[PDB]
Amino acid sequence: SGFRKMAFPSGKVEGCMVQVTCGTTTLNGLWLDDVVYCPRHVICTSEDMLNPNYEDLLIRKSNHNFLVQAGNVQLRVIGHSMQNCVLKLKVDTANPKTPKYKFVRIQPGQTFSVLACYNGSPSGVYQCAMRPNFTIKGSFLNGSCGSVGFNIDYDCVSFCYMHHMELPTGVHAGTDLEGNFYGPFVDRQTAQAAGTDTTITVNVLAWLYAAVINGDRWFLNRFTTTLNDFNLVAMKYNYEPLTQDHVDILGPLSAQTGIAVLDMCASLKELLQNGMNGRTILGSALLEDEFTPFDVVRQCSGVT
Amino acid sequence: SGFRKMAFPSGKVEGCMVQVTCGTTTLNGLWLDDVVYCPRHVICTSEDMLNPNYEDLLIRKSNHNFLVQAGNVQLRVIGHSMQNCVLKLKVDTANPKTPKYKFVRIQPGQTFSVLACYNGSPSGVYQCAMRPNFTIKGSFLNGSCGSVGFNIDYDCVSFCYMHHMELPTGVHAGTDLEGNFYGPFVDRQTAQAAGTDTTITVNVLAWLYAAVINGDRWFLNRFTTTLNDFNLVAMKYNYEPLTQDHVDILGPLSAQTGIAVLDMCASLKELLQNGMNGRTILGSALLEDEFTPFDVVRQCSGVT
Ligand SMILES: O[C@@H](Cc1cccc(Cl)c1)Cn1cncn1
Ligand SMILES: O[C@@H](Cc1cccc(Cl)c1)Cn1cncn1
Repeated sequence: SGFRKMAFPSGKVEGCMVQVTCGTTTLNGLWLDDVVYCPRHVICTSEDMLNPNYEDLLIRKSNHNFLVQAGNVQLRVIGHSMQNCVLKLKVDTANPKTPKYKFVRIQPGQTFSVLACYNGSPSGVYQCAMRPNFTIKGSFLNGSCGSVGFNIDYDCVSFCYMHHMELPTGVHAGTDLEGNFYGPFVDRQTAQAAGTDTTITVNVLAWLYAAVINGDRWFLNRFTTTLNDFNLVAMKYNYEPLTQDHVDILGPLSAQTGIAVLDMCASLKELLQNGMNGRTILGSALLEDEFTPFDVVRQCSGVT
Repeated sequence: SGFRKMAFPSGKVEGCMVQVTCGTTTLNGLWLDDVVYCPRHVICTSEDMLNPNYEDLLIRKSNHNFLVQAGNVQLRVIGHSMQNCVLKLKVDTANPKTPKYKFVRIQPGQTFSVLACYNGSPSGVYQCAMRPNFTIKGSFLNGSCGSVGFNIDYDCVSFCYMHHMELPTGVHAGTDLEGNFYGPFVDRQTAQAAGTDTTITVNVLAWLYAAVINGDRWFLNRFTTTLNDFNLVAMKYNYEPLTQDHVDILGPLSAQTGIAVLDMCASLKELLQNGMNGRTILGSALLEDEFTPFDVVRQCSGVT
């Protein structure tokens, strides 16, 4: 029992972190097989970041200008190429610590672990969700660029995020491992609008199921609702509309607890309309949306 | 910017996890050098756990009864001994993945990362505090015994906790790596009183400093207080009394923000007496006490 905001064990990812320096700029790179992936803005100076012409800036760079160090070991760069907003530096040595891995583009509302790094050195690991507006609310300081987000399925690391930028609002933006930004963001020092965000309804319901499993039941009521009625309330409170696909994904939790998904929706409707009345759920005084139904099942069954 | 409940990178600890089986019971062990540490209750059956005579149960066990497996590798046990509530199984092979490490007994109110494991396999990592009453509010299911808590200082892992038990209240209890329980707990299936818990005042103030650093400032007011006056409020609200030693540890945060410790205490006094008024601080709707002043500085400066 007990329910915590748990990150995946980061060991397999720590083994891939390297420091990449180009000119005056140092950030983090991900060394998988004989390729090092890093944000393309490693080739910029401060004057370049207003509106960088990345193609022109990269043309002034040669393989020997990219300094890649994996702690002690210096990697020899034998090729470089830009793919979207990432650079791929081919090195002459395959990383001996390369785990089984995939590159995946996660959907908004999905969660992942971030291994925050500085100068190629891991500093901490935390779990977070990709917001519906494609930002993440992380903990990143200057130098954290190139830190990655990931999930693990037994022995396979699915890398889903590489950190690029902090928006003037303090929220974070980055790309998949092919260098495509999540959301409308561009890698420029420019004020950029993040869309209107919403609360991830399916995750809040998954979390209410985790609360019932772990003994927090005070919010359960004698009511039920419909998808239509619940969605009117979700609309008023800036929650994502609930679909049958979300109800379907909650099936295992519904079956385990015996609480029909629409009955949990009526508990969620009452919490939205009434608040928590100074009480808590799993140590939180607000409705938590950073646990997916999969995260709840995984944690409640002890998956390794 | 951004502030998250961050755990240490778990890689160095994942390399030490093993599975230990004795009879019908399997739990986790920590393999450091040529010794495997695990909870002594690995030698019990369900009938034994009401009031185990550990000395007698261990006398029926030989080195060959302790099955230690590090994933694929089977360790040969050449010695066994009980120290307090832990067993030390001497093995014939030093763990090649043994990091630089120390065994430390942490103080109540200090924080650490837990690597939750099942059958010797890491499942997740989360940060938590040792409550003032020596319990931890973790996420542990049956089979998680032997999972450890730790901190890292550059390349040194200080192991501070080994998980043993879940109390009937759903809170968790364990020992230091010498097998001494934190708190009054015994390793028996018996209802056991945890002391009255309090909120870790110094940590809440550290967290209010992290909030000001990261842009959440709404709670700052035009007031100040004294240690005596603040401690009357801390008393009413079951907060730990604040001492000059706590004010001293907050010195760096006070210097960085320019907010005198007693002025932050007046903000904390007003939040205790008035609540949050439906607002949040660093994404929380309650006063967070799981970040020490050291954790706040480390996170706000990007220490690796
Ligand atoms: O925002 C980053 C620098 C930068 C500026 C503008 C655009 C880009 Cl792609 C990068 C630094 N940073 C990342 N997390 C916290 N700080
Ligand atoms: O409580 C543990 C079993 C047990 C019972 C009684 C005493 C002891 Cl020392 C061990 C199982 N467990 C640990 N975390 C979650 N579940």
